[PDB]
Amino acid sequence: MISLIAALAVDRVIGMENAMPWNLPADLAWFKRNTLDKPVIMGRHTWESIGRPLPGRKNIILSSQPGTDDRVTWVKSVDEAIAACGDVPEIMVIGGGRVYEQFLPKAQKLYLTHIDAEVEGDTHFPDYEPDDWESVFSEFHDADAQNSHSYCFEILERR
Ligand SMILES: NC(=O)C1=CN([C@@H]2O[C@H](COP(=O)(O)OP(=O)(O)OC[C@H]3O[C@@H](n4cnc5c(N)ncnc54)[C@H](OP(=O)(O)O)[C@@H]3O)[C@@H](O)[C@H]2O)C=CC1
Ligand SMILES: C[C@H]1CCc2nc(N)nc(N)c2C1
Ligand SMILES: [Ca+2]
Ligand SMILES: [Ca+2]
Ligand SMILES: [Ca+2]
Ligand SMILES: [Ca+2]
Ligand SMILES: [Ca+2]
Ligand SMILES: [Ca+2]
Ligand SMILES: [Ca+2]
Ligand SMILES: [Ca+2]
Ligand SMILES: [Ca+2]
Ligand SMILES: [Ca+2]
Ligand SMILES: [Ca+2]
Ligand SMILES: [Ca+2]
Ligand SMILES: [Ca+2]
Ligand SMILES: [Ca+2]
Ligand SMILES: [Ca+2]
Ligand SMILES: [Ca+2]
Ligand SMILES: [Ca+2]
Ligand SMILES: [Cl-]
Ligand SMILES: [Cl-]
Ligand SMILES: [Cl-]
Repeated sequence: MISLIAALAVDRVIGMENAMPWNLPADLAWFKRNTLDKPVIMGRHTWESIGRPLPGRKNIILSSQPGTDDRVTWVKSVDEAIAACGDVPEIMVIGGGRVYEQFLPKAQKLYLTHIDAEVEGDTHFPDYEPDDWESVFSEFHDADAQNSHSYCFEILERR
């Protein structure tokens, strides 16, 4: 079971110059809660951005080139990334944009944080077909002292 997990602002913008330009710690707790104790697959650009392997998660990095860090598992293809996970109840694909595009047809579930933020981006989440996905969880939250925007946690399962 391959899942994609991502945070989308207005117009599916997910990043700008290798950062996620919003202040929303509620998404960080949601991300941690939903990925802990599960293998995480990421692209090289996302890996370089975090700088350290995510604890309590096998970290699988996609790159066409040989790996440069033995603390993580390096892979050269989508199918080799999935194989590297072994038999686990759930695999989490955590970004970035190019990795989401390739894994989307292979995913069975999407965990989306819809952020009410106007952001200029250079990275977008893929344009998934609404008819192919069913929302099975949808929780809206207003902004507060810690979270600068209103947001919604959504779980969609492939029909
Ligand atoms: N909002 C959110 O939810 C998230 C947003 N982001 C954002 O996304 C952006 C980064 O995304 P993006 O620029 O698309 O880059 P990615 O992080 O998706 O990484 C791209 C690199 O991954 C490697 N790769 C991808 N596919 C394959 C493949 N099939 N086989 C072998 N290697 C592959 C390549 O590395 P190589 O060139 O070495 O071959 C490629 O250059 C940043 O702005 C980041 O902040 C990231 C995570 C979450
Ligand atoms: C590096 C982490 C930071 C926060 C985050 N949040 C969600 N909802 N999905 C993700 N893939 C990520 C990537
Ligand atoms: Ca746009
Ligand atoms: Ca600028
Ligand atoms: Ca950032
Ligand atoms: Ca990042
Ligand atoms: Ca950091
Ligand atoms: Ca470490
Ligand atoms: Ca980390
Ligand atoms: Ca490279
Ligand atoms: Ca597997
Ligand atoms: Ca693509
Ligand atoms: Ca909005
Ligand atoms: Ca806002
Ligand atoms: Ca782009
Ligand atoms: Ca869409
Ligand atoms: Ca439709
Ligand atoms: Ca809502
Ligand atoms: Ca369904
Ligand atoms: Cl952590
Ligand atoms: Cl807004
Ligand atoms: Cl808002």
